[PDB]
Amino acid sequence: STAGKVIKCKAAVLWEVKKPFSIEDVEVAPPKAYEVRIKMVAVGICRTDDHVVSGNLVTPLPVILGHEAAGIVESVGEGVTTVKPGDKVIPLFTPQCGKCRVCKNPESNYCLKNDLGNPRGTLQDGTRRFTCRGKPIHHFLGTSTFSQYTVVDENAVAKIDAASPLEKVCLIGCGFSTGYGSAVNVAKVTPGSTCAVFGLGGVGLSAVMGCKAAGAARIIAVDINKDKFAKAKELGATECINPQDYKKPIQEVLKEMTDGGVDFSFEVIGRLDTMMASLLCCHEACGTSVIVGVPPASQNLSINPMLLLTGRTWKGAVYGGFKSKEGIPKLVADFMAKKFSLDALITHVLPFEKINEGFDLLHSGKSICTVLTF
Amino acid sequence: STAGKVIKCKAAVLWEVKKPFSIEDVEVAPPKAYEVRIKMVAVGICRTDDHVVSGNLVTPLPVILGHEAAGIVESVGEGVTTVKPGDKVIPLFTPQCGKCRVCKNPESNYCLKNDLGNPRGTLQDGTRRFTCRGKPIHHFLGTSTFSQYTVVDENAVAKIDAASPLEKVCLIGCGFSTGYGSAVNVAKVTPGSTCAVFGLGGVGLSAVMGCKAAGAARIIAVDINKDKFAKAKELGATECINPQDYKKPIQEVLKEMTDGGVDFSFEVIGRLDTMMASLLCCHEACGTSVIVGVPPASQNLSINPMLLLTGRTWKGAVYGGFKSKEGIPKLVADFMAKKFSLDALITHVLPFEKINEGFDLLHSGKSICTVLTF
Ligand SMILES: [N]C(=O)C1=[C][N+]([C]2O[C]([C]OP(=O)([O-])OP([O])(=O)O[C][C]3O[C](N4[C]=NC5=C4N=[C]N=C5[N])[C]([O])[C]3[O])[C]([O])[C]2[O])=[C][C]=C1N1=[C]C(I)=[C][N]1
Ligand SMILES: NC(=O)c1ccc[n+]([C@@H]2O[C@H](COP(=O)([O-])OP(=O)(O)OC[C@H]3O[C@@H](n4cnc5c(N)ncnc54)[C@H](O)[C@@H]3O)[C@@H](O)[C@H]2O)c1
Ligand SMILES: [Cl-]
Ligand SMILES: [Zn+2]
Ligand SMILES: [Zn+2]
Ligand SMILES: [Zn+2]
Ligand SMILES: [Zn+2]
Repeated sequence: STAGKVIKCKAAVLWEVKKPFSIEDVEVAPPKAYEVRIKMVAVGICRTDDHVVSGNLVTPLPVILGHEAAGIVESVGEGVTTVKPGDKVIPLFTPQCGKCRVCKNPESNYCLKNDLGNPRGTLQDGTRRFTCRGKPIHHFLGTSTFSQYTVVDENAVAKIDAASPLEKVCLIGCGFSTGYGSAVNVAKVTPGSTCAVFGLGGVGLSAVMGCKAAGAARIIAVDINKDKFAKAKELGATECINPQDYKKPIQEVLKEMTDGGVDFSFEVIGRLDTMMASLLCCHEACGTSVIVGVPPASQNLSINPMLLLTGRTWKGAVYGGFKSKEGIPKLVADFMAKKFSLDALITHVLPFEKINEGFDLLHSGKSICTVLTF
Repeated sequence: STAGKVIKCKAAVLWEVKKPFSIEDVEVAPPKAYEVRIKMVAVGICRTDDHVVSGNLVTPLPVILGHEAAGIVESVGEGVTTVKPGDKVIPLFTPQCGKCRVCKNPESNYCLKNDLGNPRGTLQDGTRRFTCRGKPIHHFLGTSTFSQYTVVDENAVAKIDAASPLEKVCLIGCGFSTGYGSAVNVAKVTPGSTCAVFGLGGVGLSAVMGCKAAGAARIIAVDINKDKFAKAKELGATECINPQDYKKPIQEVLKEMTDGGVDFSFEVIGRLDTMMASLLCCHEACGTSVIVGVPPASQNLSINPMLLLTGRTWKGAVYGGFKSKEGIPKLVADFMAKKFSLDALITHVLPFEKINEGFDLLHSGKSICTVLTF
């Protein structure tokens, strides 16, 4: 079959920034001890993959991007015990090693084995498993899912329900868990509260769902693209506003609309201005502002400390606060039990080969979550 | 009786910024409905009072400062149901109107009837009560305690135990509650956690106490004034560090000795550089940084939101997060229950008239909490 042997498959390689994805033939090496080789079934296009392409997120190039996915274990390396071939799995962009200070803390999830802080672009052992034209290709967030087959560390993969529809549940790999957890875990939206969500893509809309689920009484959705309004309202938004319709700065508008400011603001775009407006629109005395969007590299915000002194809370989080390996499978169970649906988010489905077309949809703002099938 | 009549007394008025306080004769008009005229018995010198003197905190001048205090109800206005003459009381720089959005929210205390956000220098009805040489003198934070008599709104005054040593219990009026509550109420320091406290003035030392009461395992006290360490140690600090002894940045020094960073850091000074170090020294994935120090006017920080995205929580609070009308007396009760001691804080006791000498000791750093008696 393929276990123990090198696999030669297709992968979308980014050789340089601001350049189209090149579909190459790569050699995927067999998994070492404590690694799992996965056969991809469905991958979602997260903006963070785009952040690398536009040059806003730095990470070693050439590289195989992708981190929102679902697939089947092709083989496991010696030592692997949490999963076996044929198992349906979801690769996790933030591992859960279970040994570190962070992992052993019940309230934090940014595991110390991540590759976000200082991007080595390798697996946890400091080595790569891809080769294209003889040249070694870097991994992204230790998942590199834009490939027919990838190898990830064991603590970076979760075994999910065998009955899970992979083309739906892959969104739980990032988009959904990130947005839903931001509301539910990170901010911890109280019942009867008012929330404002800035940005309405797959992640932001999921944040709307999580606010709805938290029992928020009012959910104001903000986006400059009005086409997103139908979905937003459908998912729980009590009202949607377009900053371009006003002469006043977005935060004053919200302050006036909510008797002084929302209780929870969510920045789910990744811009300095929306991050500021987001902190500004929540009530000075009892507002919590949560940053979900990923900021452009080495950009700084100028903030007057007095904004926080009155009683505001500013915080950010990766993966919606979910301890990865432990939390994702549970969200899949919730999906199976029909606790929430992912159908409104998936607007486009294309074959992996059309990956570039997928990104064009994101750029045009015509798509929410686009899924690539292998 | 003096009730109904205008009281003529001595008060430390400030006419110009950065000039000595003038002990003059002012006229304290009688309390209007819902107001209380209090006879000051002991006022403490809080660093914020100094901020107005130095120009760091802007407020209308002329003004009678002072807010950390205790006294006896001289007389009450019409409709006053919470206090009666003779009742030992404590004025609150932040009131608890009890009927506003912030007051109805259990997790917040910045009552909308405060005079910090936008200083008017008046009592809640928009008018002044003091006069000096034919001119009206402004109030400060609605309290104005550097006067033998003062008039405060009912919701900005709390009655305490009719046996409380007002010469000590006055620290609960600001300094102690602010620091203590910041650890207990705002950070919500967890048992076995590791904390860092930048600034060992009366408020920092109080935070140390609160960090120990919460059951922190390590309390690293940071200060350039070496003479504070003995007190810090005495109050619970596991170790004291002086930034000047190092050739390396204090934040780095602190991360290196706490395996990545502390769990809860507190900035209890009011400088931007210290507020930055304080944010930087708490673990990037599970650290909560709390701002206690009132920063200088108009100055603001430059931060990379990536500092928050990984898991950090940044918040600030006034009055240690305590809802003034309810928390202050409760605190006194605990003091009355001998649960804590303010003796280690009060380092100098001066007669009201020696007020300028008080601020001199504060500027020299050879004092923690100086009390002025009447
Ligand atoms: N934290 C975490 O974890 C995360 C994050 N993230 C981020 O977030 C963001 C967003 O996402 P998305 O959803 O995917 O995207 P999109 O689709 O693109 O959306 C966007 C939106 O928004 C809007 N806008 C823009 N601009 C504007 C707006 N609104 C308003 N205003 C303005 N100006 C548009 O229209 C649309 O709708 C980003 O940043 C991302 O990145 C994600 C995820 C998660 N992670 C982490 C990771 I290292 C990976 N991932
Ligand atoms: N948030 C509030 O409710 C609230 C309440 C009371 C006071 N405050 C503010 O908290 C701050 C301090 O209060 P305080 O009464 O304890 O003041 P304080 O001046 O007596 O204490 C300042 C301490 O900081 C130390 N310090 C100064 N620069 C330092 C540095 N660069 N590095 C390390 N240590 C340094 C000084 O040696 C001193 O020990 C002030 O801004 C005060 O206005 C805020
Ligand atoms: Cl007047
Ligand atoms: Zn993502
Ligand atoms: Zn870990
Ligand atoms: Zn109020
Ligand atoms: Zn004070």
